[PDB]
Amino acid sequence: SGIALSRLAQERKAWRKDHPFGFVAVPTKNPDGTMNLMNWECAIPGAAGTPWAGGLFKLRMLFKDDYPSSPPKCKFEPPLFHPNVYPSGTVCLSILEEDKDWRPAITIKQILLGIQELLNEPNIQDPAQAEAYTIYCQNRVEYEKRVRAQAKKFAP
Repeated sequence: SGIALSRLAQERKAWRKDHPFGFVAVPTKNPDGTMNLMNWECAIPGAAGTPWAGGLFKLRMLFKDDYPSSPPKCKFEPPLFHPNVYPSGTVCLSILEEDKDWRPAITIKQILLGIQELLNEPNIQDPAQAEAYTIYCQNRVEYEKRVRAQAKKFAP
């Protein structure tokens, strides 16, 4: 898709020029070694001073041919303990749904910062996994203990 590819080239240029410290967002490669702009390997650092601190959380960003009409699918690899991350790793967030708050102008930087924000502030109305949601509701102290253990596990 020329439209998707043009926008993705724009995103890549902007990202490389200026991006938040500790974040990574890089296109992958096709079997023939050429660049695949439709599938990016990204990483989000845990925010300092939070239970996520010290962790580096890898996630894939997958674009459909009709991007930026549609949002990318964003999927933590491996899946994370968080109330709004499905067991598959897929992130549940309103800016990531075409029929909710996605807007075509939203940038890769804005997506990754939005997901970082989500990490430290779950949305309890729409849980995506039972376990992290249940613990977050029942015992915030235990919830944070689990988050800290996960951040240590994913220290770079």
